Formats: sequence, structure tokens, C-alpha cells
Amino acid sequence: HISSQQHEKAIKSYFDEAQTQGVIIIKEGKNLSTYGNALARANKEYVPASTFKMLNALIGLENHKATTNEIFKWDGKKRTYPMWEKDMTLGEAMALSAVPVYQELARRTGLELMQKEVKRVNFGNTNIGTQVDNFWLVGPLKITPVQEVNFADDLAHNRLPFKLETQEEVKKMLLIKEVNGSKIYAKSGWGMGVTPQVGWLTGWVEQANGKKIPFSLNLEMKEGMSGSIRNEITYKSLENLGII
Ligand SMILES: C[C@](COC(N)=O)([C@@H](Nc1c(C=O)cc2cc(C(N)=O)ccn12)C(=O)O)S(=O)O
Repeated sequence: HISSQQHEKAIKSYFDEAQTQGVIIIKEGKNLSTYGNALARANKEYVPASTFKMLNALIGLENHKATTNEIFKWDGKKRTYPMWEKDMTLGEAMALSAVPVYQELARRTGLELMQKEVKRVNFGNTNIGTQVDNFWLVGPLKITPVQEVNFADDLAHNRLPFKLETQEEVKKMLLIKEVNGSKIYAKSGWGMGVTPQVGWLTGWVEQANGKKIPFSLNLEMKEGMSGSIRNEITYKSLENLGII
């Protein structure tokens, strides 16, 4: 059927079209496949930005800093977006990328317990520095695309070091799409507080047959660029490969 050359060329063109530089790592079993127009990005470290919420939620829930039904009330102070000026659960904050909610969860957890938990799960370079409420947005915490797909892979298969129920609670927060019998779980991310700006879309597809195929899209976000491009490129790549 389709040659590997054609698949690589098609996915590369998806990034070229967006006029940006990026990569998308696909994992099948133990095998990693790297596609895109800037393959060397696969092993380079970038702030995780919003993708860190996945782990933030895992930690908070596990260490009883919150429950999946707890409503984090908006304090009435102006937020970056109107959509964030409301009361929401962790899951809702997850789908809305409600950073203010996760900064509160981070503060509840505390620096010491956070550094110890990040270290314990071995996330990225595992360094969160001294500011417990922004280490995943402007550093020092960093992680590579390869590490992100492995994290997605682990969560998808419940291999992370947390109660089975905790991982399941968080996975439920990540369902972002259903395509032709396939379910797509993922967390987007956009580090605007760093230069250059990094974009993420890390998750996995759950196929009808039950097989889970993890992936991590990582690229450079440029102003005047839509966050939906990450989603378009990811879906087109997944589809081109016949994943969905
Ligand atoms: C593009 C997304 C999601 O956007 C949707 N889905 O609406 C999101 N980005 C993000 C993230 C997570 O990366 C973290 C912040 C922090 C700020 C701040 N001012 O302190 C501003 C935007 N922040 C956004 O700005 O809207 S990202 O894919 O999570």
C-alpha cells in the first residue's frame, strides 16, 4: 500500500503548510515513530505548559488535595479569559485549560510535596524550582516530546505510580474526541510565557479493538497562529497513518 516515504512526506507537509517547525511522535507497543518537519525536536526539552495539568491532577487527587467533584470557585478577580471566570471542577478546568484552578491545586499541594511527587514519577527533567505555581509554564521544568508520549503511554495503560482509580479519574477528563469508533484522549498546551513559544497536543487514541496508540505533537507557536492548528495537524497525521 502506501510507502513510508509518502507518509513522512505528507505529515511533514502538514507542518510546512502551517508555516511552523514541529514533530509528532507515535508509539505502537514499544516502538517510537517520529514524523514532522523538524525531527530533532523529538529529543529537545520544552516547558510542558498545560500538559502538566495531567500530572498536577494526578498528584492533587492522590494526595487528597481535591476530589473530582469539588468545585473550585472563581474568586471574582479578572482572569485572562472570560471562560475562566467561573466555578469549575478539576475536569472542567482540564478541558478549559483553566490555569488559575491548577495554580490553586499546585498551591494546595505545596512546593515540597510537589517536588517530591514530580521526582517520584520522573517527569521530564523533574526540576520545578522554587515557584510552585508556575514552574511548568516558564521553567525550570522541561520535558521532551519523546518523554511526553511515554507519559501518555503510561497513563493510558495505568502504569503511572498512582492508584488505578486516580489514573482513571484523570483519563476521563481528557476525552476530547470520538472518530469513526475511535476515542481520542489528549491535553493541549501552549507556552506563551517563553520564547520561542511551544505548542503541545499529547494524548492517545483508543481504538475499537481496545488498542491504545499514544502520541505527542510538539511545535513552535507563532503569534497570529490558531491553537486549532495543533489539532488539525495531529488529526491529519493520525488519519494519514490510519490510526483513526
Ligand atoms: C491554548 C490553550 C487552550 O486554549 C483553549 N483550549 O481555549 C490555553 N493556554 C494556556 C496554558 C496551557 O498551555 C497555560 C496558560 C497560562 C496563561 C496565563 N495568561 O497565565 C494563558 C494561556 N495559557 C489558552 O491560552 O486558551 S493550551 O492548549 O492549554
